[PDB]
Amino acid sequence: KAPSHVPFLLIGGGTAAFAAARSIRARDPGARVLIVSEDPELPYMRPPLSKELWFSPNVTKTLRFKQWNGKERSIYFQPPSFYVSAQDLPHIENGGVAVLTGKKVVQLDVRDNMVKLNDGSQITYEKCLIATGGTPRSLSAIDRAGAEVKSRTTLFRKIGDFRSLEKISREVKSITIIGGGFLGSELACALGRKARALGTEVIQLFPEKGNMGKILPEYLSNWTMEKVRREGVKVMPNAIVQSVGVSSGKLLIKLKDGRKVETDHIVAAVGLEPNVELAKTGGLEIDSDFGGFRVNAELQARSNIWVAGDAACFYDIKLGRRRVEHHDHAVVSGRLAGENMTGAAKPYWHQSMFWSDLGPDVGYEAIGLVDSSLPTVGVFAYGKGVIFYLRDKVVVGIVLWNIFNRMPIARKIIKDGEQHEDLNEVAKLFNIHVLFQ
Ligand SMILES: Cc1cc2nc3c(=O)[nH]c(=O)nc-3n(C[C@H](O)[C@H](O)[C@H](O)COP(=O)(O)OP(=O)(O)OC[C@H]3O[C@@H](n4cnc5c(N)ncnc54)[C@H](O)[C@@H]3O)c2cc1C
Ligand SMILES: Cc1cc(N)c2cccc(F)c2n1
Repeated sequence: KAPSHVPFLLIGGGTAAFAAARSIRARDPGARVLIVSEDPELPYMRPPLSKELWFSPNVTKTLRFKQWNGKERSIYFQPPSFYVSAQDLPHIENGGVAVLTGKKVVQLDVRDNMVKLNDGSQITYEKCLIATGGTPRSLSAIDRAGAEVKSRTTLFRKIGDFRSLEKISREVKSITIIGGGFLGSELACALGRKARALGTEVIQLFPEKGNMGKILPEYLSNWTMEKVRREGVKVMPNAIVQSVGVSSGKLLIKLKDGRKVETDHIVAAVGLEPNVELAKTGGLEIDSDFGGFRVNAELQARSNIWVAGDAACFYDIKLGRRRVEHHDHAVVSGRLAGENMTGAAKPYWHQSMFWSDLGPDVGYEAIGLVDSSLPTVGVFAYGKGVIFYLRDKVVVGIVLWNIFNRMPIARKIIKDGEQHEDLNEVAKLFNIHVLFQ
């Protein structure tokens, strides 16, 4: 199936790879692009897997969802008709984009511009993108628990995880989410909606004082925790898991503070590990501070190799070295890498945003360096507001709380890098007419 040579080779079949393929085809008409994906699915977007796909009846099979406005669409970036087969990729007139599903790149040879797949086949390339993303982390307490505890613990990232968990929500009476970040909180609201209708139980526990405490200031994290609780979720903050075992057919979670939680299924949402296995054979540098492949401002690692998406630790000329795990960042960085694979030599400049919805009622957007450890200034009108994240009297990140269609304004504030004497006047740019943390 796989051709022996391809001009553009993209490793990984996710958001960053698809955005690069589209970018290569737009900037280089007639380009021949091969995506190698270890997953069996064609490229698809992940945000709906914890949101819109849960707020729909045949959705598990169709994988179509209604945006909050009402317009329906598919989770796949393009229908299969958009792609061509890998075998025919060298011969089709005006080229195309092919995906080799079910195949993993296991070896990378930078000197000879060659990769080896898990089935032994070898592919040479002229330009290559590493877009391998990451794999969910698991808790040490779950790893040492046993095969039964591990078989009843879900690490949520893929279409298969959505389907297996959606079925579980219709079979068991109690599901426990471990993790207070974006993913855990969105799954809590999603599973909580399903549980109100079926009369089941949803628990969310995490070590922080409130949901997304590592990201939002304490007061807003606490407000968010109460919103999640009003969705029918039992939220247990300040919870550190000591051990997990099976007791009377149920899962028993023992916390360090002495509390105990009985449940039927566990969903672990405790972060991501960048997929950097190819750095060994490839001789590529990994970043010990942020993880991931270390690349420069143009997302380049070596002469004919770029890295994009969750796996790329890059140099932001304005904000410094970073690694970002956002859907839009994978789109922006994948697109940029694609342009640089066709001669652009452009640095990461356009700042990608992220968003989170805890239902169709609570939503927030964000841009830049967003970290609750940074000094923050929040101007609210509760209901809505804007939180500025500061570094040396300069706004380096913004969180928009239930304020939409104003991300271009936030993007400009980060870019301009002004020293603002009155942030209440800057908040007026977001139609907000003050808390510190
Ligand atoms: C459930 C969920 C909800 C999310 N919601 C949001 C949201 O609301 N807002 C937001 O901003 N972000 C959200 N994100 C984050 C966003 O989805 C990620 O930032 C984005 O998917 C990263 O794209 P990527 O291309 O870098 O990696 P991935 O999408 O992970 O793609 C990597 C692909 O490469 C494959 N691969 C890995 N190694 C190899 C190899 N050696 N050979 C072949 N293939 C390989 C992997 O199997 C995977 O198929 C969400 C993520 C998840 C999981
Ligand atoms: C930056 C970001 C924002 C989200 N809303 C999100 C939701 C689920 C899983 C994730 F990894 C997420 N990451």
